[PDB]
Amino acid sequence: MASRILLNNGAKMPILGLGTWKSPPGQVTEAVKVAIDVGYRHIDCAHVYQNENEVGVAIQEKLREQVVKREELFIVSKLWCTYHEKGLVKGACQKTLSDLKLDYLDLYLIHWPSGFKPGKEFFPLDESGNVVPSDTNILDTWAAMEELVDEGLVKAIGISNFNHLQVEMILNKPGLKYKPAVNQIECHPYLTQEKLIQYCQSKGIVVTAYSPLGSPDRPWAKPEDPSLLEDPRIKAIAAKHNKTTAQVLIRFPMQRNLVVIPKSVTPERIAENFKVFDFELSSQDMTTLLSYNRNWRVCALLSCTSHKDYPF
Ligand SMILES: NC(=O)c1ccc[n+]([C@@H]2O[C@H](COP(=O)([O-])OP(=O)(O)OC[C@H]3O[C@@H](n4cnc5c(N)ncnc54)[C@H](OP(=O)(O)O)[C@@H]3O)[C@@H](O)[C@H]2O)c1
Ligand SMILES: O=C(O)COc1cc(Cl)ccc1C(=O)NCc1ccc(Br)cc1F
Ligand SMILES: [Br-]
Repeated sequence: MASRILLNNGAKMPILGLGTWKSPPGQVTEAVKVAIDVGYRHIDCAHVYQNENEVGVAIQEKLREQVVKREELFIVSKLWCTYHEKGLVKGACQKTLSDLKLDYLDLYLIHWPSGFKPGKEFFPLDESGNVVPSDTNILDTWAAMEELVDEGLVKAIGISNFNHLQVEMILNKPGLKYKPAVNQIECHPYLTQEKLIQYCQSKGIVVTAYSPLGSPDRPWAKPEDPSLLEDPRIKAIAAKHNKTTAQVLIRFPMQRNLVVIPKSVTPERIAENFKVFDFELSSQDMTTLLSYNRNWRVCALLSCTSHKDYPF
């Protein structure tokens, strides 16, 4: 399989990247070093993950060692919800750059459509537990993102967790200067996203699938929840191909023309997860995996559901 996908900014993006949410700060430097050593060239980051400094140590060491050139890496981060304000976006991007110890990002995303009240807290709450919004809107935040391209801080801009109507709002923005390059959304066999993916792809927006393994380490996991990695139907497809279930789960979005960003801090799994370019799922396998959709979401959050721009 070709390793990169062409974006609508003219740059190429590796279809496989390393996720870093929940990667402990004392483990993520080694995780990223191992990832780069075994072939990863795309790292998915975010300020809210609280580990960008440690990710950056790894990137910098591998650049210093000349394992890779900067041009060969594709580093992604995301603007957190408490920084949607005009006067805060550049500094948020710059903090991420300094933590990652980069002078540009390959891709910078609006992490969620919703803006929250600025301050120290990532989820500012009222006394009844509702998130405190910002009266910022997605269009003005987008204009701020466009500024970052024009200042040389980022090569591409995009969105994350935007629903169909919100993507459309951006595409219809008066005076739109740069289209979003990417919409990064949850996607796996239990949340197959056919409608949003077709919409975005039809508009030339590349979709990145997050939580492709079903985020078994998500902090809110409950006993009852479905488990992709343990689903005997998916294990059977893996066995047929002499691959792991995780490998099937990673190859699946690749064959849908998606980018995919599985997270691991386990060196053996980091390497396993990369060994997905030498086998093919059949069309029948693909349709079978699609058939498992149950509209089940890892990522949703009750405290934010009354925000005007909550996407789900
Ligand atoms: N834009 C957004 O709003 C958003 C939201 C969610 C996620 N993301 C991004 O997407 C990335 C991936 O999603 P995720 O972290 O939610 O979950 P995920 O990648 O679906 O699953 C990660 C979990 O799977 C385990 N795992 C990894 N490889 C495995 C393998 N080969 N066999 C068995 N278990 C394996 C990991 O364990 P170990 O680490 O212990 O090996 C970890 O517990 C995130 O890290 C983040 O970068 C973005
Ligand atoms: O958002 C992510 O990337 C992964 O999930 C989280 C990560 C961290 Cl470090 C903290 C919290 C989350 C988390 O709770 N994410 C879910 C979330 C967030 C905001 C909104 Br508007 C809706 C929503 F569903
Ligand atoms: Br939101």
